[PDB]
Amino acid sequence: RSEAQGRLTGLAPVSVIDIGSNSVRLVVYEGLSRAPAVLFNEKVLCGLGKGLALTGRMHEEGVTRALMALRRFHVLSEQAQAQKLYVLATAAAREAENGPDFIREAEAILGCEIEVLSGEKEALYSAYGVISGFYQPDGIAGDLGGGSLELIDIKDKSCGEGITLPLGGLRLSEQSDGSLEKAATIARKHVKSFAKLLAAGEGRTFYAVGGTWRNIAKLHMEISGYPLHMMQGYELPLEEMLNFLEEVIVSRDNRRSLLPFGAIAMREVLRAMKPAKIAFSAQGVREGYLYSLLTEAERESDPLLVAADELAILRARSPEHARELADWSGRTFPVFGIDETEEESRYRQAACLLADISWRAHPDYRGLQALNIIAHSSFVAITHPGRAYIALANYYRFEGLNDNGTTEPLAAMAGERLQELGKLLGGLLRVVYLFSASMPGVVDHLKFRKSDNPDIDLEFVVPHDYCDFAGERLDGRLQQLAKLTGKRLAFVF
Amino acid sequence: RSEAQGRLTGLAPVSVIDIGSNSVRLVVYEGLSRAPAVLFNEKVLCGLGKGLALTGRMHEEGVTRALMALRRFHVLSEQAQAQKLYVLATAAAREAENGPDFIREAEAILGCEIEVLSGEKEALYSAYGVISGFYQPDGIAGDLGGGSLELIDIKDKSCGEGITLPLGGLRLSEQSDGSLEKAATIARKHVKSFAKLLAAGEGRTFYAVGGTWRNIAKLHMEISGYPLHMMQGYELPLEEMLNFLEEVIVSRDAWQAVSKNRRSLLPFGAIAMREVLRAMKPAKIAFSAQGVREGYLYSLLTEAERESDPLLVAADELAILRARSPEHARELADWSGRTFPVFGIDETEEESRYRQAACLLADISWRAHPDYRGLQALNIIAHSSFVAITHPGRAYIALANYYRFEGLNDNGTTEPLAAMAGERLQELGKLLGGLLRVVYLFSASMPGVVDHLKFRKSDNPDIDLEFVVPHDYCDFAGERLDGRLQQLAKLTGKRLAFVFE
Ligand SMILES: [Cl-]
Ligand SMILES: [Cl-]
Repeated sequence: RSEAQGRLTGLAPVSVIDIGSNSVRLVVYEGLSRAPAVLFNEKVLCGLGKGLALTGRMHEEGVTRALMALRRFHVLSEQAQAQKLYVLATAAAREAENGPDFIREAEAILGCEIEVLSGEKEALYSAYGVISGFYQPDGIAGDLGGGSLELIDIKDKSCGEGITLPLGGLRLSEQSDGSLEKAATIARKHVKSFAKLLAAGEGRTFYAVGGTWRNIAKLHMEISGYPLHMMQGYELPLEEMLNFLEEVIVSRDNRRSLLPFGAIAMREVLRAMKPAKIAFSAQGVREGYLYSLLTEAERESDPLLVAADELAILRARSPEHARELADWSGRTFPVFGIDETEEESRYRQAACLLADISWRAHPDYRGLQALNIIAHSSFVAITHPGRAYIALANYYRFEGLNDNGTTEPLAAMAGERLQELGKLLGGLLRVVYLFSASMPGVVDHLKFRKSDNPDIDLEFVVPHDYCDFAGERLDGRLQQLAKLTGKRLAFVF
Repeated sequence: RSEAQGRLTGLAPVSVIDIGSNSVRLVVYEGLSRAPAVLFNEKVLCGLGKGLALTGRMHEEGVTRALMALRRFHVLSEQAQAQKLYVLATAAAREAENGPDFIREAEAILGCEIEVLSGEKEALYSAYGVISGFYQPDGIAGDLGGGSLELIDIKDKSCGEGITLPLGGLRLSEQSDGSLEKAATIARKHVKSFAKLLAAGEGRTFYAVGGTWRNIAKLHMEISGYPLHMMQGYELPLEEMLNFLEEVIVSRDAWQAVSKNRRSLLPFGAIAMREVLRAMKPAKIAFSAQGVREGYLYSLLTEAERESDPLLVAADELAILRARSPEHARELADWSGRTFPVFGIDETEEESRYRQAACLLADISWRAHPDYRGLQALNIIAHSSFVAITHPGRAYIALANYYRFEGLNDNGTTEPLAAMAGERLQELGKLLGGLLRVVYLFSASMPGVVDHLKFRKSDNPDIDLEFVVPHDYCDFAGERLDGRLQQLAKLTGKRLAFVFE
């Protein structure tokens, strides 16, 4: 039914509809897997939660718009060829007198049962979304929605019991009657009740989830001119964050904005918690829900290495060679005395899996195209410095170990240690490509080792078979490596 | 076997080694097809023709280096899993005293015969290299090797008599004894005896092929600050080209790169080109990265493959490789052509080619983070090895697809490309981006919907065009579709409305 090679095989697309207190959203994924791409996305800001705190009903004008959006989401899901649909709804639908009627009507439109979450499940699925999107997280997640603020402790693949605070942006702005002062008093009082839970987050990371907070992050990126407009893993120290929140709070000198009330919610949490830093999550309840439906093996898999391998499958001349490299660089690094952290090893593996993705690009731009595709991919479980590292390693592999004006800013984001490790990988891959042509079967017969020679640090050993690959070019790229590493290299059969 | 979804299917890779006066090169292509990607690429400078003019023999040091290049290229062609090898050599390869032994050694190393091409076969294959890389070329093609110059008239897919002059850059530098005035005499004499063939090129295009002439183009781009460092389809008017060639000639007494390299062939290539251009007086010079070896493979294609449009073949291949639906990419190419006339656009055949390519390429960056989709589309299209497309046509495609993902506004990213493409192509790219933005909201980038959707005149005097939606698609109606159609209304200055039947 399709010529499409640009689509991962073995995956049937799946639609997830998320009915929230503010937005109603459709996303279609390639499949229910660890790292699928988004095949379609749509969001309508219905405001089902407007007035709910005051009236006990979802906003009727919002009910009308939400139902219209669902009719359209239904036909888009079909047109997008989704074979399964999951629908989630806000806990608000339970606290609304018109909730049951609304859900019934939504179910008739979508032909499908709707999972209406509890505050407990909202907190749980917020935590799963952080767990799924970060490598070894540690701190407290906060998901600010339209009506509620969920807080839950996180450590690696575990979470604590969630708490739910009535401090969502819609609720707080309505209850405060738009008074920033009153909004502060309400936030302060409710946060105060959980001083102990929060106090346990001091010096750890605050994981900030949800639309209003994501909007606070986007605005700070724009005003500070941050070069990578990438929510996932965007991180600020506590003091920079508290400082920017004060500015959001006092932005009188749309007056219908939730941003100040959201700013107050976060400030009151951060004052009770005192985390070292705030890390933003593009992933939330919806992604945490899907995480819970994966298999155990998929939950356990590394979403960065899964996405990097998928890109190799999709773009490399040889996916099999991409994996060879990852293992080979693994064995070689310790021979160059590099003692890498597990985070560093993860990133090197990713870099190797991504090393051949730009091969069809005009030769003058292969390095630059690699750098941009890598930097702009929707990876999770990678820090911004880690993105810089993987982009750099692959740029350096094409354009040499020299720094220039296009490497500078990535070098500044990576920091010195990751920049150096990147040069080393780029240097190592260049010597290897002269034997491999980016195809398998060759690289496992190449190796560095120690010398008995007092006047040689490492020896590069090639089979006598591969002597016709050898010459002036190898010796050039081998001398560049020796220069970089400060080690006397030697070639042998 | 392999998991590789990023290899075009049904293609055996093909290697071509070519042995020239100045270098030996290996290229591995994905396969023998109209627009295949380059799997592998390597060039070693050998200087085989150094001294050959005077001595009648190639240097031992050049022969030694070329043979080591070929031993390496042998194992690389196999490692790349190529299923066929072609080896082409210059006429001088055999005419050299020590050539027959070299050819024999090289054939042993490679396990394969070497086609030693006459100056006339090179002339013809250079023509086919130009024919294959340009849309309806019209002028004279010139290929400057180290030993000889070829000249051949090109008219669309047809071509004239191929001639050869002993005006290679290395040869001319040696026969002149390094004297630029003497070189001008040797070149004017040889070109003067083909004044009639060249006078026929007046007002047409000179297609410049070969290593040294390519380096003249790169230097001009480098010194001029030209933003798209893309050789194929790079084009200069006569008066600018002649000015630059004059600076190249007098370069010894900025610019410090070539002024210091006293062993450079560029001043002599600049002399040879000047004398051709004075005898010819073309409107413009267009450079070709394609030459003898591409024109040679082009001759082994089927007649259907040769007549197929390589820009469109490559755009479709990228849709096959990358798009959510290649079938839909093609629906878009069809649908938009039938919609333009409703908006009062009468497009030229070239403009239509490009629009089609833009549609086939619109979805190649769908996996990119949504903030970077437009920018990624723009960069992939700019950095891709398309042929039969001009630099303004490149800008069109990139802009069209940038607007599609990013909205119809201009910014510092679109200014350089808009400048290159010009106001007509820019506004056609905006129109296409605006139209693609609306239909996406019905299609979800998948097939079966868009052909049922049409624009037409409205009987309402307050609406100029209505977008007609069959009742089958009534539930696609929404808030998001309304905003996008109004962006198109503001763009086109026509009042638009949906009609959901
Ligand atoms: Cl879009
Ligand atoms: Cl939109």
